[PDB]
Amino acid sequence: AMVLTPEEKDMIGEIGNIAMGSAATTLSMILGRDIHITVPTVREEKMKNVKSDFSGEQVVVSVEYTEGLEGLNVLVLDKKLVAVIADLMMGGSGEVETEELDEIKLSAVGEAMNQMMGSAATSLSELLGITINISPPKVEILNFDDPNTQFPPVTDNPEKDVAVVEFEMEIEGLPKSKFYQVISADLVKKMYEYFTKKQSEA
Repeated sequence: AMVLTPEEKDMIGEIGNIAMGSAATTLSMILGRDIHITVPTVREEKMKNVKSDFSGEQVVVSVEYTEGLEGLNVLVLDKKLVAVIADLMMGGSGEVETEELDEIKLSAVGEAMNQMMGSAATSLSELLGITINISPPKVEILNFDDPNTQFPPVTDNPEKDVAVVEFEMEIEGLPKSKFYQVISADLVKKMYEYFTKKQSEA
């Protein structure tokens, strides 16, 4: 049933700290605050159960991997986090109290996402020793409470597995926040082939 080994999950956490950590550093450079990221959780999940893991209206940012890696990479951020980041990108302190979002705020988070995932892919490419290209990040709002909505096709079959990665983000002067990433187990196995090859090259 479960295709991902503890080693593969451990790699996810390790490369996640480096790649997403790189995304945090550029983000930190854009803003004038220190930003740290950690990966407390890595969960294997059947594709059919992913949507039930999230609730409420949220923002999903996806990027398509090309040459080196092929697949969908999805980021799931809640309205509150999106609003905090948007306010920050627009000059504010980030300490707002609302879930209200518009095309302008969504435009500001899209730029932040642009810079972040660009760094993540760059960090990942250097890490795995292979060039990985990404399509421009598509930002959209998905209502998980709407029974008709479907989580983006990270996998093409409800019985194929996926990895749901949890990231904890600490921005200076603001309360801890978190977001999630979901990639196919297919992609993870592929990253592991590249990863193990150079762990052997001691």
